[PDB]
Parts: sequence; structure tokens; C-alpha cells
Amino acid sequence: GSHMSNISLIVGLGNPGSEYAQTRHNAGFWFVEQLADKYGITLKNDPKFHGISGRGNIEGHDVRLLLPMTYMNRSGQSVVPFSKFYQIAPEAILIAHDELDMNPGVIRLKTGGGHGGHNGLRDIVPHIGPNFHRLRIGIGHPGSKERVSGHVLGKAPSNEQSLMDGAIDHALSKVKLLVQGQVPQAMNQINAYKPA
Repeated sequence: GSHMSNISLIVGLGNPGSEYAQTRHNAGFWFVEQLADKYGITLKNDPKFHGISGRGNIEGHDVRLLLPMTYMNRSGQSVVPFSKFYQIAPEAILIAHDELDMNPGVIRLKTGGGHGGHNGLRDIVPHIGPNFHRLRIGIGHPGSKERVSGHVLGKAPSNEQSLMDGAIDHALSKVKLLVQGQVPQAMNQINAYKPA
């Protein structure tokens, strides 16, 4: 199983299919796919857990990666059985997701709290509780509450995309801290990111 707050499961939230791959609500997928390429972790079909998953070494730690393939609002249907099966406590889980309440190019590591309206997180917290860590990848907020679907299911303009891609790249460089259990330091160094 997991051990303390050494992160050993990294989840990226998103929707399946080419039509959603470039949309803001897939920010978490972007992070996890880039992380998997950095470390040479294979993301393979995981029908048992309704997702795509992998396992490999990050900086001398055995870490599992998970992308739910359930659609966003059913993400717990992947995350919860997967973490239970592998005996991974919430304290050892990092979930990367788009965050409407932060600007493109802002990224923060948060431990605990609610879903903040995110319909993927909403499907996870009831089951495992709130005490997992989150990589909140800012995507900006649209005009109104009416506009949220259209904003999260939209493809960001190039400037915003560049801002997010930079922030994601920064976070990748801090995963070593996380898998080593250095959550405080990771929190300080992730949250201090600026794009320019």
C-alpha cells in the first residue's frame, strides 16, 4: 500500500476522446501524460478500473498513474476502486485538475478542501474524503455560471495555453519532492510559480 505522504498515486482528471483532449477540463490529463513521458511510465488500458493507468519509478519511488476514462462526472468510479484495491490512502494521492478559480499560468498545490464546483472532484471526495493533495492548474473563469460548461469544454486560446503549459512544466519539475514526501517544500515552490 502507500506509505505516509510520499505520493504514490497521481491521478489526472479529464474526459475521454479526441474531441475533449484539448479542452481546459483535461488539464489534469495533460499533466499526467507529460509526467508519464518524463519518467518513462507506460499508460496502458485498465478496463478493470475504468481508466488508463501505469506504474513505474519516479526518483526511486514506485508510483502509479491514473487517468479515469469514465467521463469527468463519474471519475470516482475509477479513482475510488483503484485506490482501494492498491491500498493507497488519500494522504498519498495527488489529483491534478483544472481550476476555474485561478488564472492560466497559476498553479497551486493544495491539501484538503472541497471540490470548488469541479464535477470530477465532486465524484471523489464523498468516498475517500478530502485529505488528498491537489495540483490546481488554473484555467480562468468564464463570464457567468451559465458559461462554465462552455469554458471548461473549450480549447483555450494560444496565449492561455502557453501560460498553462509553462505552469505544468514547472510542476513536473517538483514531482520529485512530492514522491519523496516533501509536501511543504513542494507547496512553497509550486505556489511561487510565475509565468514571466
